[PDB]
Amino acid sequence: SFVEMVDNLRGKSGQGYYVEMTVGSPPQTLNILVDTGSSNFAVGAAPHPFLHRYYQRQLSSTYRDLRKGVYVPYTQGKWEGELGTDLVSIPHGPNVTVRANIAAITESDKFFINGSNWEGILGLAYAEIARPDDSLEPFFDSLVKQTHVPNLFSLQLCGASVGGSMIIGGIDHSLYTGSLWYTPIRREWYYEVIIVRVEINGQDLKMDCKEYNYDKSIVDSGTTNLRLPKKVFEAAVKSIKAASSTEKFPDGFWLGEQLVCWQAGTTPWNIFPVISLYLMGEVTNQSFRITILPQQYLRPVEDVATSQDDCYKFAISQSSTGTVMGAVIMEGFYVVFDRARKRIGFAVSACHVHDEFRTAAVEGPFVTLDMEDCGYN
Ligand SMILES: CC(C)c1cccc(CNC[C@@H](O)[C@@H]2C[C@H](C)CCCCCN([C@H](C)c3ccccc3)C(=O)c3cc(cc(-c4ncco4)c3)C(=O)N2)c1
Repeated sequence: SFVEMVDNLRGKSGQGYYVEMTVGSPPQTLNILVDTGSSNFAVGAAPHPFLHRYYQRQLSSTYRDLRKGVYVPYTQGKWEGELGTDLVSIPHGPNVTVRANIAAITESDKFFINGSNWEGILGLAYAEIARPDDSLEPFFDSLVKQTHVPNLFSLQLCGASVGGSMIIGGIDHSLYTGSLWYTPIRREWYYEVIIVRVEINGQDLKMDCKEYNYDKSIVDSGTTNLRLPKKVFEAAVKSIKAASSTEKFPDGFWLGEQLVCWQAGTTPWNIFPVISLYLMGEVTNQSFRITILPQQYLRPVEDVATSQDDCYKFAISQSSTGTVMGAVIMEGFYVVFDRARKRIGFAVSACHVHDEFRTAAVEGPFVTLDMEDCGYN
């Protein structure tokens, strides 16, 4: 019955992927950003310049006040609000209704985005990182406990306005090609994984693989960029610069501060390399790789001029909180968050970006010794 959930995600380019939900009785419709990088379900519940609608607790007969405050600081953006519960449904999801914890956002700082068309956030990660503490049951945990929905979901993010699918409770085989390759969920807090090798245009970065996961590596649909620890970021940028030295870019471009433009249809995709991330596999000494095309880490933007030039932003950036496999990574793939079996699957997405001669890939098996040494402690 998954066909009803295909194409249930929308968004504007670079503004966040959202799914439609209803909260309260009678149902109040809101668009909710899907975020595997956090664990709180929160909705705007008071006027805001960027909000065109919000949750009105007074109009819901099933609203229950929890008489407790809450605040969530993200890497970018934060909000505070009032905790409570209410009935929640997903129109283009399973035909169920669950009583879920809801953070009623009353105040926020650089969280909501003008024109994004979403009014809340669905944190799909685990209770361990929920605010104020791990006793606040996340939405998906409530869903699984109260209904017969199986304990897994899958995400197909289709980049550029944007679209995709969140298959709640299963895998839709029509959404991917080839085989699914699985990596263990190292620990149930973020969707933490272990990267065991990195190659750029087939050239090994030859770093101690712990550097790739310092201090963690997560799969995060709530972040655009591939974010890399300082040491890995510098090595990656050095290698990407060398492959594209044919042309010149301001240094601010490599910091994500400036755009680069080319005459429409003349973007030199061939001079930008592919990046392969090797992930720990399911059997001893076995890994697999996912390969990223430059079309994924060079995001198209709006030409600030009155021209038809193709302009792009560099979407690999430095991190101090470990690797973040954001939308830049996820958009190429069908990603299965198999919570029941504590693993994450990757397969080539049916809505992958096309290069004229190269293709994003998920390939295995590979042999990799001592993969456990790559996890940081
Ligand atoms: C709450 C706890 C558990 C926690 C604390 C710190 C970090 C984390 C890890 N996950 C963070 C996410 O939850 C967290 C979720 C976020 C508020 C959702 C709403 C805004 C989305 C913004 N957006 C756009 C609109 C977008 C577009 C398409 C898809 C996705 C996003 C980004 O691209 C973006 C998001 C975050 C950080 C950066 C960033 N670029 C460099 C440094 O920062 C960029 C962020 O912070 N996104 C969790």
